Formats: sequence, C-alpha cells, structure tokens
Amino acid sequence: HFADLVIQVIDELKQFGVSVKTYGAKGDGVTDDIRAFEKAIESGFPVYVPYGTFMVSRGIKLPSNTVLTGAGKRNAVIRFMDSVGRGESLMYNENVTTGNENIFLSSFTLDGNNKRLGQGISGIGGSRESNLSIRACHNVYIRDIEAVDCTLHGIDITCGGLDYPYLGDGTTAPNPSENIWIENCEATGFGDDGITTHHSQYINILNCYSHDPRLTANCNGFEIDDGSRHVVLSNNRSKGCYGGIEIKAHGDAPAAYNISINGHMSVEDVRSYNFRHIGHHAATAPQSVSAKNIVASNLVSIRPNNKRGFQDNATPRVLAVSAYYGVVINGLTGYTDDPNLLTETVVSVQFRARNCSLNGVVLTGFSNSENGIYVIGGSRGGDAVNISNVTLNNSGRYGVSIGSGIENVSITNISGIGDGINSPVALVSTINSNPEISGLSSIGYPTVARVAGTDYNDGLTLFNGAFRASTTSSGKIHSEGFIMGSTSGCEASVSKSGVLTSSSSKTSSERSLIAGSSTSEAKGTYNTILGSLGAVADEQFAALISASQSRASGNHNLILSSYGINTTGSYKVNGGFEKINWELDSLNGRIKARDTVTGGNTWS
Amino acid sequence: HFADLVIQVIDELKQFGVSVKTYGAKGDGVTDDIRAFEKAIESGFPVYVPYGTFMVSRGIKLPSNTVLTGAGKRNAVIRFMDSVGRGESLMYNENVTTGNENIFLSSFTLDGNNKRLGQGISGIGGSRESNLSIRACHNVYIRDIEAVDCTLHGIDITCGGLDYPYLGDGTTAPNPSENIWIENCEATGFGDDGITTHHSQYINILNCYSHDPRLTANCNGFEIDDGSRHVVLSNNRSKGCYGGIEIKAHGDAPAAYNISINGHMSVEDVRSYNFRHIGHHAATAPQSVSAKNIVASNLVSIRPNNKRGFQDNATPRVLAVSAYYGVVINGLTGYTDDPNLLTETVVSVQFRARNCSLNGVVLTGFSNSENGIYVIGGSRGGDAVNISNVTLNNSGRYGVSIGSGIENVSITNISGIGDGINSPVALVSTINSNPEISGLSSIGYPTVARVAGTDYNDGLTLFNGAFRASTTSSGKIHSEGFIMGSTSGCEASVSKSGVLTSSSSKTSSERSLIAGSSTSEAKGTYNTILGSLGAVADEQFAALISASQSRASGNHNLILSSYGINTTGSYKVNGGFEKINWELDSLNGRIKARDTVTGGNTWS
Amino acid sequence: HFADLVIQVIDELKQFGVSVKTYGAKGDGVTDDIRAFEKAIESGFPVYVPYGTFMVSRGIKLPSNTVLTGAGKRNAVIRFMDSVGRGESLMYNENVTTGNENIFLSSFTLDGNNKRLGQGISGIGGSRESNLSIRACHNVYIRDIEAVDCTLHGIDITCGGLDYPYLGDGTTAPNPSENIWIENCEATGFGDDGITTHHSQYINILNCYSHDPRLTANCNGFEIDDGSRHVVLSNNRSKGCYGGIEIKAHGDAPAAYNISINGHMSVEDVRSYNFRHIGHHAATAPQSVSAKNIVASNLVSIRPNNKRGFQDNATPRVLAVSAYYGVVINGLTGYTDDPNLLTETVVSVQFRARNCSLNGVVLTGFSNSENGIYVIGGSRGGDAVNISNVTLNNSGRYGVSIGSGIENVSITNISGIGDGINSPVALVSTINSNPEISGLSSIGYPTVARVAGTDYNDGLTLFNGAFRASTTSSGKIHSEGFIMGSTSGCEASVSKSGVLTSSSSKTSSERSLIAGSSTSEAKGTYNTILGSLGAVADEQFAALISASQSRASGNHNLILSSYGINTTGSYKVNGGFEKINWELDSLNGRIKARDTVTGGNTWS
Ligand code: NA
Ligand code: NA
Ligand code: NA
Ligand code: NA
Ligand code: NA
Ligand code: NA
Repeated sequence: HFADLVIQVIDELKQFGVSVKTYGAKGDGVTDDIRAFEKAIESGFPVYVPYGTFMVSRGIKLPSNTVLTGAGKRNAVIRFMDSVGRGESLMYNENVTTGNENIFLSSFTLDGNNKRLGQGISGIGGSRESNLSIRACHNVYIRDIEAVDCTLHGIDITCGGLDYPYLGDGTTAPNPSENIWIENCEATGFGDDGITTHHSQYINILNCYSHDPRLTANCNGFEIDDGSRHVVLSNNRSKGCYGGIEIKAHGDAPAAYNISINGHMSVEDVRSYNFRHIGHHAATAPQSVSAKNIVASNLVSIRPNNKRGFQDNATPRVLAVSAYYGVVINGLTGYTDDPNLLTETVVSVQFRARNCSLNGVVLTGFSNSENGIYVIGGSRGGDAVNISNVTLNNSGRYGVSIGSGIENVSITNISGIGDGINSPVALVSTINSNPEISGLSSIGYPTVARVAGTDYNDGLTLFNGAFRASTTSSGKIHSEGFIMGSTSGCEASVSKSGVLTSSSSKTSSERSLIAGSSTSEAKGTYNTILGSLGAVADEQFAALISASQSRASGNHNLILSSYGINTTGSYKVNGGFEKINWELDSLNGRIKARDTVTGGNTWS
Repeated sequence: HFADLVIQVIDELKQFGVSVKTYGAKGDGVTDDIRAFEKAIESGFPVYVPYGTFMVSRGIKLPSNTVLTGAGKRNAVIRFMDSVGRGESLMYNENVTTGNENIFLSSFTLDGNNKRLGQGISGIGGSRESNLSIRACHNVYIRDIEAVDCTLHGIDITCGGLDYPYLGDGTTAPNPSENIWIENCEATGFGDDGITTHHSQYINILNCYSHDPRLTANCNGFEIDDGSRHVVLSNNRSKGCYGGIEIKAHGDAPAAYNISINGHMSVEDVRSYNFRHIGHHAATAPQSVSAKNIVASNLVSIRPNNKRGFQDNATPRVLAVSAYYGVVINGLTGYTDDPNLLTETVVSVQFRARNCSLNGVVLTGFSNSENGIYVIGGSRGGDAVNISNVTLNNSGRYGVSIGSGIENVSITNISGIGDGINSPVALVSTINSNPEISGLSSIGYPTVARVAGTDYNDGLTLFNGAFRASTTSSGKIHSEGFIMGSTSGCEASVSKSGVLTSSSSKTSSERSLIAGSSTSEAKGTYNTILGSLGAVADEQFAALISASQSRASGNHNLILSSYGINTTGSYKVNGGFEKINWELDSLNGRIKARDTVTGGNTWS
Repeated sequence: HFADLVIQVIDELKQFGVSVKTYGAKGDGVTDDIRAFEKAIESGFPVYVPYGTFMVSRGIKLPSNTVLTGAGKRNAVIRFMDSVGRGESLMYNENVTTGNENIFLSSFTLDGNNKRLGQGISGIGGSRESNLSIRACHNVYIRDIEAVDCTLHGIDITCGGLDYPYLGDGTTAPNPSENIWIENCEATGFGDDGITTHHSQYINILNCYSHDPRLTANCNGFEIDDGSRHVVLSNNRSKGCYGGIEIKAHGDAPAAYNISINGHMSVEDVRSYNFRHIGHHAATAPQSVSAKNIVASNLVSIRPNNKRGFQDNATPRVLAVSAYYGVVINGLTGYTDDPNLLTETVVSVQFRARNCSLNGVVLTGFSNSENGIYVIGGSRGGDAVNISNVTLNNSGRYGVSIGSGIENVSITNISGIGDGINSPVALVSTINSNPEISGLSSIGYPTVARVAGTDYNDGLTLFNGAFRASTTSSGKIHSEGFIMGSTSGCEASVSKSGVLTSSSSKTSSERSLIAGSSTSEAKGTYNTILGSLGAVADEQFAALISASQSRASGNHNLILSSYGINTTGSYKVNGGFEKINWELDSLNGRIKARDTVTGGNTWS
C-alpha cells in the first residue's frame, strides 16, 4: 500500500515518458498485458517498456505519433501468448489500409512465438503475421529491435492492405510506406524473410543482422521485393539464408528499382547477392520494364553453400544477376575454404540481365567450380557487359566464360591461379569471335584465352570498330579500316582500307594501303601507294611506289620511281619523268624504252 | 509534501545523472526552465532531460565536459519561448571565441520556434540563431538530435566567433572545431542549411536526415562550406533541398577540401551533389588553390527537380562539379519517373573543374534532357577527364557530350538506349578531334559517336600518342609513329614513321614504313623498306623490296630482288647481285643490262 | 531509513533491469564495488550501471546471456583500483578457454587505470590486461563503450586461452570468437592496439574512434591481426597511431584474410593503411598461404607522419601493401599540408604483394616525396598490378614508379602536376620494357613517361600480346603479330607476321606483311604481298605486288603486275599473263621479254 503510493509518485515523474506498468502491465511472462499497452499507447505520451517479458493475447496496434521505447533487446521483451490464433502480426500500425505517420520504435525484443503453432508453419496470407508490419506509413524509425521466432517476416515494410497487391509489371501500388529507417535490428527464426520491403520507397537499412530462417523456401536475409524503390542497404550481415540480399519481384509485380548496396557481409547463404525478376527471364517474353538500376559495392561473400537444401537444392552463387538492366558491381570478395560447397558457377550474369559491369573482384577457393564468372546475353541492341580488374585464386575451371548472345564485351585485367584447380581449362573463354580483351595473366591454366575456339597463351589485345592510333585528327575511318602514325587530312573510308605514316592521304579503295605518303589517293580496289607524293591509284590493282605527281589508272598497272606521269595500260609496270619513259608489259611480253635498250653496261 | 520527499530520494539516486527537474524544470510547454538547465549544467554532473517540452527564454550555453542526454526525440523536447528576441542559437557552447572541450549531446528534439518571428525569416547575422551551434570545440559527439523550425541552420559546426570569417582563398581560420561526430540526427524547416560545417576538421556525419528548408535560397541538406576539411559523410539522406550534399566555399573564403562521401541518398533535391567554389569558376580568374580532393561513391539521386523555385529557378542536376581539382566518382545511380523535371544536363563537369573521374554510372528516365553527361575544360596542362562504365536508359539527347577546352579525355564502355528519348542525337559527341574512346554500344540514337563532326556508327577505338602493339621492347617511337609485331631493337623516331613485323630495324625517315625486315634502316624521307635484310634507304623517295645487304641512296631510287648493291641514281629502279646488274631509268628512258637484253624468250 | 524503503520500492520496479547499486555498489570513486557487480551479474537479470565511478579490485567476469548497460560514457564509469596487481583485463568473459554466448555491452566508460603501474607499461603476457577482452565467444554486441588508460588493448576479440596461439601460417586456431559487433566505441591511451581482432570471424567494426597510444611500438588504431577473417570495418576513424588500420599477422601465425574496409578516415597516423605478413615478405621464403583478399574503398589519409617516432622511425605511408594476394583499392584520397612529414613513398606495393589493383586515387601535397606510387614484384606467374584513374597534385618526384620483377602492369589514366615539387623527374617510370600504358597527362614533370630508359613526353599507348583491331574475326595471331582492318579468314601465325586490309589471307612467314589482298598466303620468310588476289609467296624474300592467281617461289623473287604465273628463279623480278612474259635478272644481269625489247618508243 505504501509501495503503491511511492510507485504513483514515480509514475507521475514520467522519467522515460509513461511506463506500460503504470497502466497495469506485469511483464511476468504469464499475465496478458495487452490492455496496459493499448491504454499507454492511446494516452498521447511516449511509452516506455521496462524490464520484463510482456505477454499479449492479440497484436499491438500503433497509431500515428507513437514513441515506443524499451529497456533494450532481451531486456524489454514483447511476446504472443501460446493461445493466440492466426491472422495478426505481433506489432503493426492501426490503419492497415491508408496508414499512419511518425512512429518511432526502439530497444526491445519482439518474440512472435511461432512455436505455439507447431513446426513448419508460415504466414496465413499476404503480409499477415510478421513480428513487425508497417503498412502505408510515413516517417517510421525502427531501431535496436530484435525479432525472433517469427511466423512470416521479422520486419516488413509494405503498402496499404493486409494482402500484397499483384498489379503487374510497370505499376505503382497505392499507399506506399515512405521515409523508413531500420537500424541495428536483428531478425531470425522467421518463416519467409528477415527484413523485407514491398511497394515502398526512401528506405535505409543499416547495421542489421538477419539469419537462420526456420524454413527452406525463398527465405532471405534481406528481401527487397515487389514494388520497392529508392532503398539503401549498408553494413548489414546475413547468415544461413537462401539469398543474403535478394532484390526482385514476383511475376505479376514490378521489380524493385534504384537500389544501393553500400557494403554487405554474407555468411553461408546460398546466393549471397541474388537479383532477379521472376517471369522476365525468358528470351521469348518481354524484358522487365521495372528491373533497373542496382549499384552494389564492397560486397563480401563467405562459404556460399546449400547444405540446408533451400529452394529444391538450388546451386550456390556468390552473385547471380538475372532480368535486370544497369547493375554496377564494384569491390566484390568471395571466399571459401571448402571446394565442394559450390561446384557450378561462382558469379552469373544471365537470363535477360543486361548492361552490367563488374570491377574489382577477388574470388578465392572455389577450386571445384566449373565457372568463376559466367555471362550469357540475347544479342540485344545497346547491351554491354564490362568485366575488369578481376583476380581468381583457384576459382573456376573456366575463369571468365562468355557464352552466346553477347555482342558487346569488354574484359580487361583478369588474372588467375589455376594450379590448385580440379581440371582447369582456360582463364578466359568466349563463344563470340569479337570480344574486347586486354591484360590477361595466368599460371596453372592450360589455356589463357580461348576466343571462339582459338587459343591465345602468350598475351592478347583485341579492340573493335574503326581503329586510329598516333594520329591527332582524321576524316572518316570504316569499321574495317584504320589510320596510324599520320597527320591531319587522312581517311580510310571503306572496308579493308588503311593509311599509315601519311599526310592528307585518302583511300576509298576496298583492299588497299597507303603508307609513307603525302596528298595521295586510292580509289579503285586492290590499291597500293607507298612512299609517294601527289599519287593517285584509281583502277583495280593499280599501284605506285616512290612516285610523285603521278596517276596509275590501268588494270594491274604499277608505277615505279617516277615523276609527273599518267598511265592507263593493263598489266604494265611503267616509269617516267614528265612523260612515260619505260614499260614492262606483262600482258604481251614487251619491254619498251623511250630512248635505248642496251646490254654490256657498267655502272662507273 | 510526501511526494516531495519521495522525489528527493529519487533525485539523490542519480539513475541517469541529474535530472533538470531536480533543479526546478517543469517541462510543461509553458514555464521558463532556463535556470534549471543552467543550474544542472553548471553542477558538474551528467544532465538528463526526461519527458516534457522544456521552454527556455534564452540560449542554453554549454561548458566543457558536458554530458546532456534526453529521453529521446519527440520525448525530451527543448524549445525557445515565443518571447525570445534575436541573436542566439538555441543551444551552443559557452566560449564562443576560443571554444570548449568534450561535449556529448544525445536524444532530444531542439525546436527553435522560428515561427515566433513570423514567416520568411532567417538568421540575423553570421552563425547566430541555429538550433545547435558548436564553435571552436574539440571532441563533440552529437547523436539522435532532431532539429526543427530552425531560424538559421539545424546543426552548425564552425570556428571561433559568432561571425563567419572571410579571409580569402588559401587561408585557414583560427580556432577550428575538431573531432566532431554527428550521427542519427535530423534537421528540417531551417532557414539556411540542415547540417553544416565551416572552418573545422575531422568530422564524421553518419545516418542523418536533412530535408525541407523553409526558404528557397542556397538551402542545402548537408553543406560542407567555407574552410571545412577532412570530413566523411556516409549513409545520410537529403530530401527537398537545393543541394543534397553541397561542398563549396563562398568567394572570399577557402573551399572545403579532402571530403569523402561514402554513400548518400538524395530525394527530390535540385542538385543532388553540388561541388563548387564561388568566384573561382571563370577562365579569366585564377584557379581555386583550396578546392581539391573529393571522393564520392555509392551516390543515389532520385527525381531531381526545381518545383520549389530554389536559387532563381536553377536547373536541376544529378551531379554538378565546378572549380574543383581531383574529384573521383564511383557508383552513381540517377533515376527519375518524370522527364519534364530536369531538361538541361543530368551530370555536368565545367567551370574550372579539372582532373575528374566518373566510373560506374547508371542514368535512367531523363528522356527530355539535352545532355546526359556534359564536360567542358580550359585546355589546362596536366588536366584529364575519365568517363568509364556508364549506361544510359533514355537519358540525354547527347549521352556523353565533351565540349571545348578538353585536350585529355578517356571515354570507355559507354552504352545507351535512346528509343524513348525526345529527338535523340548521339550517344557520344566531342568538339576536340582527339578523344580516347572505346567500347561504345547503343540502340535508338541516330548517331553513336560524333567526333569533331565525323560520325562513327559501327564501333570505334581511338588512342593517342606513340603507339606500340605486339612488341615487347623497342627504342623511341614518335607520337606520330608506331611499331607493331616486331622484336627488339626497332625504332620509329620521327613524325609519320613506322615499323611492322621487323627486327633491329630503325626509321628516322619522315613519311616511311619498314615491314617484314631485319637490321634495316630508313633515314631519308618517303622511304619504303619491305621484306629486306641489311637494307638502308637514305635519300628522298628511296626504297628497297626483297633486297639484302643493299643501300638505295638515289632520289626516287628503288632496289628490287637484290643482294649486295649500292645505288645512287635519280629516278632509277635497279637490281643486282654483288654489283648493279640492271637498271630501268625513268629519268632518261633508258633500259640497261650488264649482260644481254633479248626478246623471243621462253621459260623452259 | 525511510529513504531505504523508497529505494527498495524503486529497486523492485526494475525500470532498467537491476541496478548494481541494488547489490550494494556505491559508485563513489573510492569504494570497491566488485561484489555488487558479481552479485548483479550472477542474478540472471539485465544489469544497469547508473551514474558514478565504480571502482573494482579485480576483473569483472561475464557469463553467457549477460546484458550490461550503463547510463553512458563518462556517466557510468568502471575503473580498476590503484591497488590492483597484474594479469587481468578489466572486463572479460568468464570462460576464458571455451568461451561464452550472448553478451550485450552498452554505454559506459572502461578506465583501465594503467597509470597505477607507472609509465611505459604494457600487458604482462598474451591477451591479458586489455580494458575489454572477449575470448572464444559467440554473439557479442559491444556498443557505445569508451576505453581509456588501457594496459594492453582497449577492446580485444580473440580465441580461447589467455595466451595468443602461434600455430604457424595456414592454420586455424581452436575456439574462435564469432558474430561480434563493435559500434560507436572509442579506444585511447592503450599500450598495444585500440580495437583488435585475433583468431575470430564474422565481425563488424562500425563508427569507432581509436587514437593516441601511450607507447611507440606497433601500436595501431585498428589491428586485424593473427588468425582474423571475415571482418568489415566501416566509417571508423584512427588518429595518431602507427597503423590506422593494420591487417596482418606475425610470422608464426596465419594472416588475416577476407577483410573489407568500407570507408575509413586516418588522421596523422604513420601508415594509414598497412597490410603485411611478417616473415612472408622475402623473395627467398615462401609466399603466405593465408594473406589473401582485402577490399578497401573510400579511404582517407591525412598528414601521415612519424613525429612520435613509432617503430624505430618507420617512414610514413598513405598505403603500404606487402605479402598479400588480391588487394583491391578503390577511391583513395591522401592529403597533406606539410611536405616534410613524408619524404620517401606515399603508396607502396612491395615485398611479395601480388595481384593488387588501385583505382580512383588522388594524392595531394606530398611535394618532397621521392615516389607517389611505388611497385615492386617477383616475376611471379599469374601476377598483375593495375593502376588506373590516378591524379597527383605535387606528390612524388616519380609519380608512379614500377620497379624490378614486374612483368604484368596496366597503368591507365594517370595525371600529375609537378610544378610545386622539389626536383621532379617523371610522371611515370618503369624498369621493365613492356608495361601497358595509356592516358598520361602532366604539367611540371620534365619527363612524362620513362619506359626502361626511353622517354615519352608527347603521349603514349602501349599494349601487349597478339594484337587485332578493326577485324571482327580471325584465326590465330602470334604474340609478335597482328591483324588489322580485315574481314574473316585471316591469320598471322608466326613471330613478326601481319595482315592488313585483307580477306581470307594467311601468313606463317617470319618477317612478313600481307596488305590490300584476298585469298593470299605467305609461307616462306621475308615475304611481302600487296594489292593481290590468290597470291602465294612461299620462298625466302619472295614477293608479289598487284598480282592475281600467281605464286612467287624463287629466292628474292618478286612478281609485278601479273595474272596466272608461277615463278621459281633466284633474284628475279618477273611479270606475265597466263605465262611468264618478262624478267629482270638481278643474278646474271639479263633482261628478257617473250616478245620484243625495243627503244625509240612513244606512248600515243
Ligand atoms: Na522471401
Ligand atoms: Na517476399
Ligand atoms: Na546554404
Ligand atoms: Na553556408
Ligand atoms: Na599492435
Ligand atoms: Na597485435
């Protein structure tokens, strides 16, 4: 009775706000405390949850402008009673359809008591039965919450409605959640995903730990799902899930877009980083209009495996990209100490993934996998895959393998050690004949580069398109042409034409070369102009060597050592000075001089 | 009276430190609590602020070695009374000029009650009237503070003095703040900037949210301003400001330098990332000596726009760099769903920005903008701009546009889709004739690359300087020269000289080519040496083909199919074996054999 | 007595858990409170430490499932008494050998009272005498702990046992700690390292500050040491230590592996980022089998110096890599305002470091250092060093210097300003003759590139291996060969062979060139084929120009302007049409026509 009076004084002090115990909460692990929570929450004061295990017979419903703070994880614990039926998340905002505003949740454990339902049980339908569900809310801060024994998800951010909407690709669901911060939270023992987002935007997930789902379906640590956009994940860890971070959508929904991963650590997940859009992977169906923009950096993947048998024994991956446009990966380290856990492909880019770049990758220990990096395309216009600055330490019988449908690949600065690999084949392999490649270095791979069946073991540099080097300006260069070592005014405008070491010299001659020349022009076919000034070759097989101010216009007509002559004869070699002075006539077997032809000569 | 005694016992327990209520604070939203705060703060104990709205009639002044902790944002709230005049920040350190030490502020709302002044009002002068001002302090930790309705800034870190110092570029202001940590803070409804730094160093800003200024001037989410240096920003979000993160200085001050952005999300700002130095942009004034070193990664920009009319309707940008030297951008995603919000340039590098690199960029949705990336230079020595691994999804009529004053550009692995763009022009365009380019891929752009007026639609690779390929060592190669497919000892030392497929062969001959040769040398002009051994061409237009141990020293003198001859005749083709044996004399029209000249021959 | 009763009511309320004061703690800076701590900790309740300085005469031992929370740093302070002897860390888990589970520590200062021992004193042996030692524990969360005046380390995570195990390289010590989170902690005035890990895995270190060791040995801010693996460090700061972040091992231990640095700021450390494996640096001893996989991004280094004389006056570094395989650095900014602090090398990659990549580097102010970036190798197979997108502002007499033992280097997009440097030499220098280089830009360096003694000041592009440009497919190209500007079916299969501007043309001729041709083949040596169709040159020095369906099989035998002839003569020029029709015989000095040889000709 005296104690009651002292407590009344303490309560009135409101040192933390109002304690739930002030409204009758026992926190004794037995008594139903729901009414105390509802009373405290409806009072308008910030609510404090002190030490205890606070049992509730139904979900805790949160109105707008709620502050709910506990004494800390495994200190303040909130828990469903054994007798609770189906349908409710443990904690969720009051207005399920159009949402609430300004909800600040901190420092307690949510224990969903899934075990009360027996084993192997997940959510009854849609977004129902997570530990924490936030639906259509603006301005929600979720901090230092531990979510355990969850029926559906640990923490779910979604749009209005108990069900998830399936409106088709290219849509935006009404009533998104917006401005959400999830920090220093933990999710484990969940039936679907640890921390997940749907149909919501402007979300930061920082320093959280999601691990060990109860089930072996599509059970992910962090699941950026249907309708998500404008999300940052940073410095989180996942462990022992299917996907570490999954970014996706189901088929009848828009894929998450514009997602940033600013560092992550994945420990013994199946597919550490798994980006996909279900239903938008086949070549015979349209591209996803939603699956776009993922920038992911400083990614760690450790011992990816499928010991638990997730997803019908799906094969492990450090990284798997499918469906998405515009995925940029920078700074990826994959490490394993057990060669038998992942034996197919370490990193895959396939199934309509397009315009993807990988830079700064180290893959170590995958000595019984078939491929380190494996890429497949669809011969799509404007597509590209860039792979640079990759080092492989006993990872992949094929280090970097490029398959069919890839027309635009850049592969630069790849190195590999294959001495510890079970039956290595090639550091780099391509199906397509025209990859761009440079900077390959290897030891212990029998072949370094296999390009469309041809092996290169002593280094290679391959570039595509019109080529120009050591020339500061030029006119047009054909894609099967080149200009090198020249000054201004040159052009090599047709297939198989080129200019070397020249000035103001142009070729429009299919199968031709101009070298060492000035103000010269080739415009027939099979033309050669060498060491000449003001030379023109304008007929098939016409040529000039060491000639000035001369034009060879004959079929197979070659001019040598001449100035100021124009020749038109077929199969003739000519020379002269201001006029034709000799001829070797291959056609008729005649030799002609303007002056004399003589034997018995000396040169003294 | 009994309650008073119970409270005395509670107070004496000091469970949090000392409560301000112990010193007479009411926290009732009405009573002036300033004396209680001052008494508690001067006591030497850590101070606790429990639930309440604590009104104050003047600024709360903080001495050295202060710990001030509240019950949490929107729980413990500190607020200026309606009657407060002008001149004071709500909370600031005691020693305004030489500063204080060891101040730890946590878990409360600061409400500046700017509305008491009417609307449209900002700070009265210098650093006066922010919610929180830290001046010349060392070791300050600011955590979980919400700053609302601010007259000047939300949170300001500055040097000693109420005014900001304007000492000119290249200076360091006395009495900096140093070792500051700002974490999980929010700033909104401010008159200038949300969270800002001036003239201070060693600062980490982490996981903060700054949004919605009251005014439409230079009102930024995060403003790294005048005199700042050695600052890290990471995992913050800005929304609805002018600049998301601005890094700059005014004209009469040194620019912030050595600044790191380790991830950021910008939502509906005008210029998400805005780096500049006012007064140091013109070509006719000197470069900033202070604007240097920005490394920014994992940057997100969403729907940049100027609907609010900030800064006289400044045009929106995902990124704008001006004035700065040494800006490195890696991993940038810009996304919009409204083509009409930003119609000028998505990313700009101009106005004395120099030595800037962009890698790993995805820009999506900017289908009515003129330029995706736009770069302008000043023909500065040692300057460079590197653009690599960029993909554009309906963003920019010109995808990557390089303007005047750029002598050194590297543009690699750019891809674009232009089918959804309003009147697309070219994926890549340059004014300068000598960009370095490779790895372009596009669909829906009428032109792929336009290089100084010339179009390339079928791929291109352009490199600058002396060129060498498939040759492990060589002597000198001129910048208008090349050596390919050769072994050691070759050189191509003058303009328009080159060596192919040779060994120990050298040319110093302007307009020349040596191919398929050994120990050969060209040293005249217009020289050709092919398939030869020990061949020398040392006069204008001299040449040798299929010759051994021979020297052509005549003007337009060609040697064919020979061994061991030296010729000097003008306009002569010669052949021989240990001595000259025939001549075709183009000059005089003579044909000469040492032995016989005959007709009627057969070859059997 | 009444106060005692009120307190009993308060205690029973358990608002924070149980206060240590409930078990008799005074927290008066004098009374020994150890028994109160032990009693509170053994009770099974979460333990709260309120305001006070809580003295203890022996270490606080932590059992499994402990929650220990204070009122905050410099609020709740825990401190060794002056009389405490040697051997114990201030706070550590109970089971030193096989460890404990689920320990959550938050919000207090640990004061090790090292000063009680006099000055210059460090730990008595192994892991003994840190402020906080965690040995063989799973699931430990360490948050907002300030560790001061530490005898050994501030915070140490290690395997079971008081000693550290020295089991040799390539081992894994029993009983690791696992799943550790260290956040918002501070360590200073320590004898060895601030925050350190040994023989443990799955660790995140976030937003911590480690600075100012008492001693000048190997005293690091963050020390990822012997046996560590799978660690992320992000957004920490180090100041005034030897290493900012050190990743290493001692000689008789395995190096830390698979470590990620997701942003860091190093202030006035000696070697900001220092990666090494003691005993595994010499060329005459084996490579580390453990030192692998470091990905480090967004790294800041400020004024590195050795004013304090750490480590026998070790020379300062922004970055030093030795021993490690697979180090990826992206986004590094080094800045100094004092040229005299670091005068040797800014960034070094040496001493068995291999397969390292640096991208996006800005180094500013190091105007009296010998080298900006300095790299040395060991001629190791599969090795590579990639340096790209680097800008230097008055940093390094040699900007990028590559030394001996490097066979595989890629150096791209390097720029430098050297006008402010004391006696600059070259932007780029290499010892090896075959670096791959492009995109160099400089001002104020007397030489731009010095490649094995040869200077290049006007730009250079150098590539290695078989070369191909403007050709979409080909057969084999030798590493001393090339194909350019050609269509399918070509090959240049031997040393010094090449094909230009041709179709279906092949050379296996050492020292050869085919240009402007179709279906042609060179298979002797010193062969030239130009502007020809169906041409074969199959003898030494054989050649064809403007020839169709012809074969030159003679020694030094040239065919000109011909169709359908096969020649075999030595030192002969021939022409013909379906049969040989003329010959110039260099061997014997004969001129032969099938028909007539005549003088007195005109061409009209
Ligand atoms: Na899932
Ligand atoms: Na899902
Ligand atoms: Na501003
Ligand atoms: Na400002
Ligand atoms: Na150490
Ligand atoms: Na150590």
